[PDB]
Amino acid sequence: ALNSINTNSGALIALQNLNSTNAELTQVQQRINTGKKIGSAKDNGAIWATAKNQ
Amino acid sequence: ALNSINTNSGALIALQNLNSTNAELTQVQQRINTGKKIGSAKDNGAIWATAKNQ
Repeated sequence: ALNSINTNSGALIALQNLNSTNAELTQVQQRINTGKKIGSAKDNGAIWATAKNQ
Repeated sequence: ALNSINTNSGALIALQNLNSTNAELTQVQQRINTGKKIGSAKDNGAIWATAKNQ
């Protein structure tokens, strides 16, 4: 509703945006820790496989 | 009658109108308490059932 006490749709959207920021922060921490932008097959499978074979 | 001591038709109508106001007040109290305009199947069965399934 517009003046609801049971549902806070604005808080749900704010939670989604905070989760997006936290996921970006986790990615940057992995890059700082490994020194790699592609550190596993999850980052980019084709380039990861090429680098492994090379 | 017009000047009767046994029957007060005006008091009967006034009682009916007071009962109408009391029923409206009970409905508003339920909305304030639950935070819901449709809080049970008695308020609106189709919309209540849709909201339950969703």
